[PDB]
Amino acid sequence: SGKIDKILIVGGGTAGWMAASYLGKALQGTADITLLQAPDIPTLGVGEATIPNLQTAFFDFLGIPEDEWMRECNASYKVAIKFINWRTAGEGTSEARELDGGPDHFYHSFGLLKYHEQIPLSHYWFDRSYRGKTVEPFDYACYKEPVILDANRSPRRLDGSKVTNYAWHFDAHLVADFLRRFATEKLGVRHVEDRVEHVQRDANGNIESVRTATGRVFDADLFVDCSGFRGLLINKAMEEPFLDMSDHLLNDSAVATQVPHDDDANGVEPFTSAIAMKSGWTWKIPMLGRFGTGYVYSSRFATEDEAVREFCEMWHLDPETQPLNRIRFRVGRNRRAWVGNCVSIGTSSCFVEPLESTGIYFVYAALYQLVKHFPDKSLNPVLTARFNREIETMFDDTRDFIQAHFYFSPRTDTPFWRANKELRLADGMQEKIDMYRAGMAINAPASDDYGNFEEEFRNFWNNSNYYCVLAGLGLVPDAPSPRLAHMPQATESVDEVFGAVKDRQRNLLETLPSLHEFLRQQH
Amino acid sequence: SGKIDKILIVGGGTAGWMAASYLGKALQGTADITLLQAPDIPTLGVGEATIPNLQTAFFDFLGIPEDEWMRECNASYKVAIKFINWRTAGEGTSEARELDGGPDHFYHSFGLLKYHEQIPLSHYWFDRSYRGKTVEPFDYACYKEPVILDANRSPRRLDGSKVTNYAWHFDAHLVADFLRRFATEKLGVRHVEDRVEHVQRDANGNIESVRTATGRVFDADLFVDCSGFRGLLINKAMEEPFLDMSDHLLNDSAVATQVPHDDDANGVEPFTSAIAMKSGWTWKIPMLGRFGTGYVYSSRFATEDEAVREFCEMWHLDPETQPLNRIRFRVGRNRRAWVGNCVSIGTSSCFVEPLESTGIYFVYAALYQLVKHFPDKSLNPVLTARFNREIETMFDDTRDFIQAHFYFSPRTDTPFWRANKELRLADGMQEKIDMYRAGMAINAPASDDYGNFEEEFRNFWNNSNYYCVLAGLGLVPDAPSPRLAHMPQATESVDEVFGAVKDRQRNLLETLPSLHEFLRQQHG
Repeated sequence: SGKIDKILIVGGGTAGWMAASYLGKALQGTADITLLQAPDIPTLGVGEATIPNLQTAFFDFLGIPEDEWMRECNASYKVAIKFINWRTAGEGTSEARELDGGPDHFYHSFGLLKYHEQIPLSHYWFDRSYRGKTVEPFDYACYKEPVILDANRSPRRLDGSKVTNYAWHFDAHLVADFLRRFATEKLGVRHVEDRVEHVQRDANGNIESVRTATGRVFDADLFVDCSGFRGLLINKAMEEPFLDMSDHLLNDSAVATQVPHDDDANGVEPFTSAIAMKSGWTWKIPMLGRFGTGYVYSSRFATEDEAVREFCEMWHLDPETQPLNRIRFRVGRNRRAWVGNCVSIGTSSCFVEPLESTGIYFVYAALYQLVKHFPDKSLNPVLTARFNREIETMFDDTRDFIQAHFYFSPRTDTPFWRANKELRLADGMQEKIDMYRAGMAINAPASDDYGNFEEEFRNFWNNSNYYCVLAGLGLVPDAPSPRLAHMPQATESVDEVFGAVKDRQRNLLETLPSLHEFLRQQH
Repeated sequence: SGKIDKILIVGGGTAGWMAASYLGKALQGTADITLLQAPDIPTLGVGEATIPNLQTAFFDFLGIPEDEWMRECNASYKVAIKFINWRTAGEGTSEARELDGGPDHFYHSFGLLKYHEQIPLSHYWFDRSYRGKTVEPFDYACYKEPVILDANRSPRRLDGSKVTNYAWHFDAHLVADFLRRFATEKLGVRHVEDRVEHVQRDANGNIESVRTATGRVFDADLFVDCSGFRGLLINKAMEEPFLDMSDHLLNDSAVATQVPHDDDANGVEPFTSAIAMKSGWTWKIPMLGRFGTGYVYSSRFATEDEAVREFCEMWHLDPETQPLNRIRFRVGRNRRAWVGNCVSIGTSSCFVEPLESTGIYFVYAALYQLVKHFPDKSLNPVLTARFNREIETMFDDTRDFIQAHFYFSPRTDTPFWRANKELRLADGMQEKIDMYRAGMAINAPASDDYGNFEEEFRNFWNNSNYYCVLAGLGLVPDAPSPRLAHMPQATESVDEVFGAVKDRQRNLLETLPSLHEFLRQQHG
């Protein structure tokens, strides 16, 4: 026993330096931290989309202002994820097809859903919809974001004031470098360039040390595995098994690239695009002067060649000369994230396709859970088990949520879209759906007011999130919430709360600058 | 599948009238409600202890201000529960024995546990206690309440401002009366005084109608059972099994009464007392000029007569002339609270000894869940199942918390106390205990700031509650939270926090009027 004196982080990508920075800040001056990383074959900056608490739960914790890291990571703004062509049949194209008089898209934005007499606006929307009182989509009726996003507006006025919740788009490599400099320079984290040659464990199954290719042996009390999909420590050394989640998620591959973009001519979209394809979907992450894009697909329904072709044709790129990143993912999670004195953080722990921008979130959320369940040398088993429970539900809930994007799509045009309907939802997901169909809110927020992590983490996917995606795809309740028939005054008075959103939509549309205009001035 | 048009409440006591008022307010003008109440012999006003959200979740929902109901119900103020003699051997006495150079008591109050650098003050306390940097009890070090309660101070100044969180003490019969007037006179709930003699069910097994002794028949779309331990609808008619849980709680009985009290000479205690006995514990609920008291015991360890003797002797009452209520109750909950078109609310649904003042809470908490999961005539199975799940965890968590009060008592002097140690905690409770011993908080509040029910129902028993009774009884972590050894700046500044509470204790002690003092005014 005695406190943890030394920590060794293995792996130096985004997760590695995020861990180095978070732990370095949390245990400042009370633990010696070293990170081991060797040169990997370089990849293109295909983009990363994020969520609001990246600032409040991560950069704020580090004491780094939004403007400080944005400027050095050449970041752009994200207000939502625009889902394109998830309800219509056809080829993989960047242009939205037509559906019921308008483009086939729906937004899942960050804006929150206001209550009315203790009930989510979603329920009132559906009540009117079901009774043929409105035909307006859920997102446009309940959020002000869609209208201003259709016009590529900025989430901030030129004077800097914020009008909507938003997150970021950026090249992950730049953030990693920014953090590497911050950790080594400001937090005293020791960076060592070496390749793991051997991991020495003891009779208790814990890691004693790791010997590198140069012969240096690194011993520590706690080992953090940020080696990525390889899982050098957690899977390879500790032999912890990985749980393949292919019975819920068919997508396991990707071919991506970065495309130059003239922002002066076309402007910049304040949102991540999730473009439905024939055997998966494609992301478009707008940055400054370019956009990252990647086709996430299922190797079971498309060969790598076919994916490359579909992806390149969609963007009018030459398959033979376009610099491409061909990736095969390890989808799922370890049976246990933390075993013995080895904690896995990042993709070494778990991974799911970036359909809902959880990649970086999974890292700082887990780091928050590690510090909260921080052990000493006795390694109390309870801290470890509880940590694993939080990680396990964090992932499985996201897994379920994501599967629902595919399971509930109305498309039947390709073998892929049809196969998704043939998979089964996890029992916990089916219950949420049962609830949704019964007119109940799903994990409704206690308040309609991203500032407190514990609260966010505990209620990550809430009623708003589920309605955006579910209603967006077309899945709606079997009937209105029975409680509304007993609230005539409330259903009469909503007309003015739906009116407030319309006014906000109109006023923001006519007063906000374009995202490009705002970026152009800030620069 | 029209909406619910008619609702029949069976049972007209505290739960019955709370259901009538809550439902009448929630469905006002969209449902006809009738309450069927049988005239039987009332009990003595033995007193009810409550929790803060009684006002925010129930009375505020009805639109009834705190002053309006507590004046008409002659209620007093509660700031905490004072646990007396749970750590020392001896007979059942109203007086604290001595332990470690001090009286054997500790408080579990409503006050909030301050966070420090994102960590509950409780953790810093134990860190120092574990290192011999202090010898002060958890409650006195982390709360301002303990000292001003030792002096019977009012939770609010004469000008009326609140200096502490608090709940109420009152005679349940009076509140039920108040709620009956409200429901019948202002909400249109029809009161029928009659006795149930026959309940007819349909082919689906749902309740078709209930016929009374006078031959009247009532029908409805939804039947709420508020008949108490009898479970006339849910258990008898619907045949839903009641799940006894004496494998977690040994107490199944009580001898109770109301004792006159000289407030002018003794003042009024702003707390409920839970006095450990030889085969149970005794509550003391101070009201105006009297205090309700009752001895909760286990029939397998003490005879009814042994209990009345023990109870009377501690309060110096005469067994032969003191009016006494002798009760035998079922401890546990129905396998399902809501079945078909029958919803059980109150003790018809579940019951656990009043050691943590959850009786009335179980009623409005359940009524809140009922309205949230309110159905239409199709009775969507999903709404019923979810409701049932909320009630079941609402109850099981409390059952567990309460069992902990007995399980972790150091006493070994009687068969009763030794017997509690041989029972087993439920897996969930065992996990919580493991967490606690590891220095972890348990269901820590997402914030250190009772106004938002949904949030409270989820985090009902939080870290401060567990520490108050667990540490109060003497169960503390195996070692300080591992994280504190990595927060020298935090464990340095924390002392400021402790000094701040010691300051507040000081001021409030010097400037607060006695509760009696404030009470006289609240009425005159």
